[PDB]
Amino acid sequence: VVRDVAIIGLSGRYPQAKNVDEFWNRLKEGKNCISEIPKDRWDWQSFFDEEKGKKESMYTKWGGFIDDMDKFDPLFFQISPKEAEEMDPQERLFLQEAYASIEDAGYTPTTLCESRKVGVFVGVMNGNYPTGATYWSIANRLSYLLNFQGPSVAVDTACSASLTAIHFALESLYSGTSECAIAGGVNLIVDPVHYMKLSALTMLSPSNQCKSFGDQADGFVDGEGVGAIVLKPLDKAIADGDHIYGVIKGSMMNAGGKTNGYTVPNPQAQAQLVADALQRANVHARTVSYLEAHGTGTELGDPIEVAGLTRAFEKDTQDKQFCALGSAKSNIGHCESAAGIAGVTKILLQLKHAQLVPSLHSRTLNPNIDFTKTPFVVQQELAEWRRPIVEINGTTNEYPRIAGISSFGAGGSNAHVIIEEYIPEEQKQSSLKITPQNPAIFVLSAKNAERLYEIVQQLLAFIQEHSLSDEHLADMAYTLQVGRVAMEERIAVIAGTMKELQQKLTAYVKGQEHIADLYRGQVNRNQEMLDILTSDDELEETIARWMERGKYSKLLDLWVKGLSIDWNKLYQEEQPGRISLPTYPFAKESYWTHA
Amino acid sequence: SVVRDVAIIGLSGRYPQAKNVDEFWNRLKEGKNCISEIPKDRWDWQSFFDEEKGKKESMYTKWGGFIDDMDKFDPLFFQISPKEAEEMDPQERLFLQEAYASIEDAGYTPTTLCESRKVGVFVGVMNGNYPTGATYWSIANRLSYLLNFQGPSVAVDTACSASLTAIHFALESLYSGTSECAIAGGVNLIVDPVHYMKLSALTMLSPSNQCKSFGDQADGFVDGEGVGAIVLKPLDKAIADGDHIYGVIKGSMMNAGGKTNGYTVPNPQAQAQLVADALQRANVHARTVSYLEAHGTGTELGDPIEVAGLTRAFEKDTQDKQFCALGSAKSNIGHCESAAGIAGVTKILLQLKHAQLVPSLHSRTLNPNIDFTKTPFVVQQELAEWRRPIVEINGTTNEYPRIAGISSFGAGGSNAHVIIEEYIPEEQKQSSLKITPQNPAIFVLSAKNAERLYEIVQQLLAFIQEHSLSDEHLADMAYTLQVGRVAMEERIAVIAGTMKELQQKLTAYVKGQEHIADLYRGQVNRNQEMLDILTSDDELEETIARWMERGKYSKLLDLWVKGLSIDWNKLYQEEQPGRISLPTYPFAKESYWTHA
Repeated sequence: VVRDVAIIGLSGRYPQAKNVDEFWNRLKEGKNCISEIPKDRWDWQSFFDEEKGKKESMYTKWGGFIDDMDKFDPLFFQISPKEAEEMDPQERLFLQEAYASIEDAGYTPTTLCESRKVGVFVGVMNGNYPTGATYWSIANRLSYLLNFQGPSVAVDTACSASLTAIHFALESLYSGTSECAIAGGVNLIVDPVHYMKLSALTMLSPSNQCKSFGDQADGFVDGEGVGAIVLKPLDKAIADGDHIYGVIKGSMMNAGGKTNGYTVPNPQAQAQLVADALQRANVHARTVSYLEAHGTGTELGDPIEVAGLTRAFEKDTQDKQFCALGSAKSNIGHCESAAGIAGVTKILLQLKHAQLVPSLHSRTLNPNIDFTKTPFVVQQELAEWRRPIVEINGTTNEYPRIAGISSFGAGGSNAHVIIEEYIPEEQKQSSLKITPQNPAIFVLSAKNAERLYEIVQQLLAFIQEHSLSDEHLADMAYTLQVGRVAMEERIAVIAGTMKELQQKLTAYVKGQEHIADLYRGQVNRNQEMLDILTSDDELEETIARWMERGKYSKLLDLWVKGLSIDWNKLYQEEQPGRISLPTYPFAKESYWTHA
Repeated sequence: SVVRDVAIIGLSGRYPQAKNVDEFWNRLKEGKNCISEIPKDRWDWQSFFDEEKGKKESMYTKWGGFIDDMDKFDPLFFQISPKEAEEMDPQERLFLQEAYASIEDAGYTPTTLCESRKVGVFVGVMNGNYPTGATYWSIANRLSYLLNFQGPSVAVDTACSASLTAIHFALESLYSGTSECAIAGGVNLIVDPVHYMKLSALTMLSPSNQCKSFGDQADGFVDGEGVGAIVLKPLDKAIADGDHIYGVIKGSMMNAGGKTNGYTVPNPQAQAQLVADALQRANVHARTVSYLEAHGTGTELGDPIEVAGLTRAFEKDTQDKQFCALGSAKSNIGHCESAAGIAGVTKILLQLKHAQLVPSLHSRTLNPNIDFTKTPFVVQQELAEWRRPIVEINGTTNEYPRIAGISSFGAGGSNAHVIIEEYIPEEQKQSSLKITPQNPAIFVLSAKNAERLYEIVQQLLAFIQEHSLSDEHLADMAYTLQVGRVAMEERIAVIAGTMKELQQKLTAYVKGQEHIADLYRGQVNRNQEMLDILTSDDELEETIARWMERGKYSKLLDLWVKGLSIDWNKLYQEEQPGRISLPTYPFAKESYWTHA
């Protein structure tokens, strides 16, 4: 039966946004990330022809392109350089983003699920790499390297592949086939044929603007993207103390069927799909305050889109101009398979910051659409997200910030998902208060010294722009203790306040060779030493005694050498909460194949 | 929702040296090897042929399972321009044709398949080497669009288990209520030498022409082509509708191997857990299983791990040995990858229908590394009737139906399993629809043009011959041809009270006979305004009802042949006949290809 499913992790790469934070900054500023075709992909002048519909040519020079496309760190995953050269960049990027999402969740593959029943569902539709289309490997490699014994399937459903993958993951969680799932999508542009095919049958706009729900709409703009989320039942997530971005209440998907031409959308199917999604989620349409439409900026698509949603909403309520409307495609373009995950990321960011971002190019609305006759009001300027107050069935009540996203493929496949915010219960005992009398333990590890240096710099910045304070010390320590893999190069710090942590990390960044309560070491040099020290049960008794009695200094002195420690026993009573911190700074090396 | 029985009501597929299921059964029964040389229309093998194994930009093989009429299509049937069909992937074309054939075999038409039109489509595919790019979603989206299916339409890529995973997803959708019917299947085609070059580079393909499953000297598998589909539907509803059921699916499960001592290395523990969970869901005791369609790729590493995993799974429940059969169709048709699961399902269904176990080729010399005496399985070697196992589960003798299972494992670690059980009809054979000269049947055949109708007549005559159909099948045949076939332009009808009379009249039609008793010809293209004026009157409806009830079949056919639309359901006021399998539409064969 249907039940609440929680989102506990998030990560993605989008045009002019190497992470979610930069993506939020771009959305907040109303920035257009559409740019020219980079020269490293191919030269556009040779293939550029203004005539529309011509074969073996394109009439566009813009698109959403992500930086560091061919960058990988194979040694992290124990992969030879030649293999990585033969691997599809989509597989590499999805692997990195999935690892980053698991890190953001405050979880490691060993502790993600003891049963190891973790599902993997990736949506992808383009395989233009010169070594052939191998979609299954994208998920199989992730399941193999991280040792996931659950479902690992790649889904191809056109522009709604990611959303359909999320739906399948939800179904697997409901059926008990899995306890956790990695759901996401990826879309990369690596061959001019990608643009040639689209230009031949004329869906791409000639300009650099995907004018969603605007006048003069003449198609969408291609873009690249990749992202993933970690799904988990709400009750279990609440018990574990992990942070929840949002809650998924329902999902549905169908096909348009027979229309007046292949690829022509069907409003009736969309209306039925949205109605069924609300039915499953048990959500009244009047309570929805935002809606992430497909919004490809197509003359034909947009009116049909709005009409379908209008009918679905009119099935329940007759009010008008009470819901918002927008799309991230106006910012980052149409990334196809990753469009659904990008919209989900936008919704989660809006919920976190409780704000509605502008929708570009909607200043002049489509004359063919009469929004006054519709519940929707296209967002135009940054505004705080109010909780809707409604009069459902003669009873006033304040409802949480609810949102929905609809993704529709070119082949008629359609999907929809309902997302609701999480309202934590007022349980803030804060018995884990960090003070100089109860100093915290901060541990950072990396494969080599350079990666650790970048980790330190990234953490310092993250503290700066997020304005973290002393109340986050316990959460930070717990996340860095039982949320990060313990690697070769290792260091630790003891701090009773945030400013002290700032000072010591800053000293480490500079060429300071001795710092108070700071330790350095490596595990490669210590195998037999760790073996002899671990041979004794005195090790276990000693570590327990020297944790309980307050001997943190020596505990770190040994942990840095290579000693393995279960930090859970350090918190006998209650448990801190995981939070989001910068992920591992994967090395950037160029690997490519010759056609 | 909760697990429940799901029935199979349709089947169709194309396999090497087998254009349909009947020829596939004939090949399996004869113990035939369908592996042959590479056809010259695909590419020349001598240029790329190098004996050295693992060499780049070359292959060390010249054999594979190839299906005939690969580039043949009938676009005008589906209202498709020739250029579009040229641009369409052959996998999409073949899957579309096979899905239509399966729906026809079910005794169903797209209009009447489901009134709600919630029909799911799940296709497993992993190779997209066509020169126009890999477009997998279109394979299912085109089928949903042409036939107007408003349910899920998704393409699945899970390596060698894509078809089985698609079947699992369709079952889950049926359980959740997202759909009432589903088209599940897979397809795998070889159209580019890169397909063989990649496999030869990392050395999985055997150099010989034999996929020696569970045999000595095993050194890999042999590539093959295949395509097939099935129609799924809840058992209770299918029983109510009277449709024929090939078998019943009790459970399905799928997982991944995880971390092993190398990428693509199988994990026995994951396979054992998968099989155990599948039996758990199906509520089937392992001792009751009498057949098992293993993956059986004929690999030195794979086979012992395969047998060990199944051995552990079975030992979880029972400790008996040498009581279950074992085999694979890959020894016959090779390893078709995405279509391997559907091919094995088809083999199991055919075995259940004919209640026989077919030989497993190249298993005469068993693998020395495997001690089958320590295992429940006994590899089948010769054709034998399928006994119902009599077992002593928990101190109670009972005779159980013929149960079977099939396991498909991908190269990336993905695994799948399905349990199939036979259907035992209840003894309800009132036969109140007996066909006699006093109650003659109505036989109607329609086609786009005259040639297709001619081939339909010939195919039906043959089908009667080799299946030895008799008078007791007349009602089922008439019902299937009435409410199971689309009513097309070229149309004819016949009135017959016995099978021999039908044979005589159809044979006369085949020959150049211009007048035959109780035989009518006509077309619908010439009759639009005539049908409009005749249908303008409610006298039409009253008249057709009167002239059905009162026995005026001759005039009813005289008008039906012209273009009149008739609902044959009212012709059977009491009870309802049962649908059966009859030859499908003979799609025209025209060559369409693209230039790279």
